[PDB]
Amino acid sequence: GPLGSTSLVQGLTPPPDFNQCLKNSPDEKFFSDFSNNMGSRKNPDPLATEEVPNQEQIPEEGFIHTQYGQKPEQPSGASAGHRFPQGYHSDKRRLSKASSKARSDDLSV
Repeated sequence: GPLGSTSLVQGLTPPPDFNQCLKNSPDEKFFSDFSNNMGSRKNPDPLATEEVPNQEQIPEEGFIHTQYGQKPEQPSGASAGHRFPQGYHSDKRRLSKASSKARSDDLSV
C-alpha cells in the first residue's frame, strides 16, 4: 500500500545475519589465521634454557677431589688382572674394627 509501494525492503531472511552489515571482514583476526593459537606463548624458549651457568656442564672449575674415586666405574667385581677369588690369600689381617666373629651371617646383619 502507501509508504511501501515501490520501495520494498525485505530484511529478515534467516540465512544471512544482516547485523554484521555485510562488510565481509576478510580477516580482522590480527593473527591473519597464521595459527591464531601461536601468539599465546607458553615455552618457545626465548633464550636457550634460562641461566646457563657453566654453559655445557663444566664441573672442572678446579675442585677435583676424587678422594672417593669412582671415575672408571667397573661395576663387575674389583680389579681386572691379578684378582682375588683366584686364591684369596690376604696376609694383611691388621685391620680391626670389623666384628668378623659373627660373619657367619645368621640373621644379625
